[PDB]
Amino acid sequence: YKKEFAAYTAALAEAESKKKQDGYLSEPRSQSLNFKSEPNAIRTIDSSVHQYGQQELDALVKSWGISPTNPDRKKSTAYSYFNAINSNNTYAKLVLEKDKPVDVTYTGLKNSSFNGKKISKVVYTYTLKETGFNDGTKMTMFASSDPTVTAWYNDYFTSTNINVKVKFYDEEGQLMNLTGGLVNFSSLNRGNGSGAIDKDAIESVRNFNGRYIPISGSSIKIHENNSAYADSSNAEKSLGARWNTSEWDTTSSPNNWYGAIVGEITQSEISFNMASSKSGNIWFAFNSNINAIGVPTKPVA
Ligand SMILES: [Mg+2]
Repeated sequence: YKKEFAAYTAALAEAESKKKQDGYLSEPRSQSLNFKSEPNAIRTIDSSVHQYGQQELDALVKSWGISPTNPDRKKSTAYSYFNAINSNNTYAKLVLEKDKPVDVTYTGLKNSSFNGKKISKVVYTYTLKETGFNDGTKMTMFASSDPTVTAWYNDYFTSTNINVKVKFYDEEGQLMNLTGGLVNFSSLNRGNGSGAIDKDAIESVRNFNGRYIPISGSSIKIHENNSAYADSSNAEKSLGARWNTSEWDTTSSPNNWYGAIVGEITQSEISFNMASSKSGNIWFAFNSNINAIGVPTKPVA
């Protein structure tokens, strides 16, 4: 009733008091966005886009030199990583062409809402912008059955930069403005690379068209062109990390804020770039499951 609004006001007061403590939002906020888990969404991609078979894509990537037979350990390691993600056939398997957008549309959302209004549909647009691999023209990614799990992409241990647009729609098919809703940019690993290639792999979010809220104590810092990443290893204590990757980078760790930053939405069309260097495989989840401590849910009406 108002029991809630009182608890909301109390938690917000505590959040301002504990601003500077590890894991708290540096600026207190509440959460109006509920976009947490959608395991039974319907995924649709336009017939113009080729959704690859497992063997088909395997042969194609091998044809580019990313093969288990390649004498260059970088390329055979690139393959090994690629094979692991290509083995999950619940993903839609895509080859992105540079500057050619691809929409992945999720419908029949069951669990999601913004400020009491049901979210029925979310559309992701993926556009490869740059890659260090071969002639810079193509790269593989994998679109999840669940829009909150979202995507894996590759860089074949070079680098990749993919723009993502996100648009959410209500029951009436209208574009929703989720301004003020909070999104989780999580698991932004640095230093978790292949020791055979380069441990200093870097996962980042670039060109975010919202406003980041730094999490106090987090390894993830903001940089020019609204780009969030760590400045040194958050993977190994022996290279300065507070925790080894396995101690913080899970959905269940109380330390998982250590590799995270919060994004506050400011536009109906959300935009950011997923970017990696020397990572092989990158899991990029986009959801409202913020890792920060003491963020109350904003009550409705
Ligand atoms: Mg990660």
